[PDB]
Amino acid sequence: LLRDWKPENPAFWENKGKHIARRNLWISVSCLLLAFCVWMLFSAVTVNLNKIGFNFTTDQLFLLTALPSVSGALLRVPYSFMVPIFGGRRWTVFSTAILIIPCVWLGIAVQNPNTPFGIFIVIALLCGFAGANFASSMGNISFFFPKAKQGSALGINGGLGNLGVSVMQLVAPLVIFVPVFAFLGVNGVPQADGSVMSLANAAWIWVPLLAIATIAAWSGMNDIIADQLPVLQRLHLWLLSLLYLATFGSFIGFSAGFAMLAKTQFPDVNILRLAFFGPFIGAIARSVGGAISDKFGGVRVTLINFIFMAIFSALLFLTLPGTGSGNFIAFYAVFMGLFLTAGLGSGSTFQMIAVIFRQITIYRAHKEAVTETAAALGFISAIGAVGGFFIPQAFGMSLNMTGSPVGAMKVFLIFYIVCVLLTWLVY
Repeated sequence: LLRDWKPENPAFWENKGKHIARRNLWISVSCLLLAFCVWMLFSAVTVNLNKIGFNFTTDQLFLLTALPSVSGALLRVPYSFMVPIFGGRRWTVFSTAILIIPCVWLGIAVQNPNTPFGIFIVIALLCGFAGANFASSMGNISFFFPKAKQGSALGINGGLGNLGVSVMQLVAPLVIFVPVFAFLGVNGVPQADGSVMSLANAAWIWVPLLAIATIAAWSGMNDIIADQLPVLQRLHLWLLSLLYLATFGSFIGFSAGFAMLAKTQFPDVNILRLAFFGPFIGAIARSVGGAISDKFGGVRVTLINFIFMAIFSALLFLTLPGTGSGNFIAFYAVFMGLFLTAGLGSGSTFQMIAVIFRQITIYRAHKEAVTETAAALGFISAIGAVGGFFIPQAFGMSLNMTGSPVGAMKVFLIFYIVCVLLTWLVY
């Protein structure tokens, strides 16, 4: 417990503040990165699941990758309010050890080729629990940095927690072709050209790394509905929460979907070998986009951006085999552009919402607008994660009813266009 914590005063900070804050920042970043690794796990397990003994339909796999985001987008609003109670250490220790549950469990189901779809539901859920660790890891570290250094630190904290998608989607398809836990009896299943596939690996790998990050959480970290429900009801928390759906939502959605979509249209290719550039270029462009959202205009960048997500989305139609050039590289490039503008906008829309909530709602109110803005950020991120349920669920429900991704893709055009015209009109 840190009694007497006043970090604003340059003296206290420079002498014995910034070192506490920095340590807490690095522990916080490792736990967030792993939480994202676990959160988006299914995105690279499902592409392999039917290769291992299972017989799951396409709509089922897409439902699996889209399912976690339903549990994460709903638990962020409680997780944020959970930190000023147990402390951002005991609630990092706890909120990080309970991921061992779905990791060790998912390592178990994947071995049994007779296990029911119903079990992978509750594992998709419990896996989705580690997407609420963003809200709590973002609430917790703010106290550690001066009211005028919370820009850089939050940027590093969230901005690296993101990277965990990109990391997991690269560690996981690389480790399965190595019998690391064969001494424990982990099933491996042979495939063309010597490929032996132990697919519990991609799930049991994180049990050690999550342990270490739990102990360091217990060792190195320090414990230091009222106005929120007000801030919510204003009818401009909604047309804004929508734009962060089309940006951040479509970094999550495409993160869960892209591996699998690129499996159905192009079975002859090996996507796990290169599905990760997406989420990586995504995080980088995101935190790059945050920096130019206030250095070249807020609304401007979001606009010119959505124009590019709409043009990319329409461009997607000309690559799918059958309804256009059945070429993979073009499909890929267009998806990279999709991730790029998704992250770029994902930032451009956040600093925008900021300078429209500590601005338009700072005139009615100089330290009380900070509250409303904050609450609006919590909401918008939480209702920003339920876009990672939608996109792969629409690829699912399009491949199910029609066999094609076209039925969902058109909805994506319509969405990006309406979004463009709504950035146009109001803001």
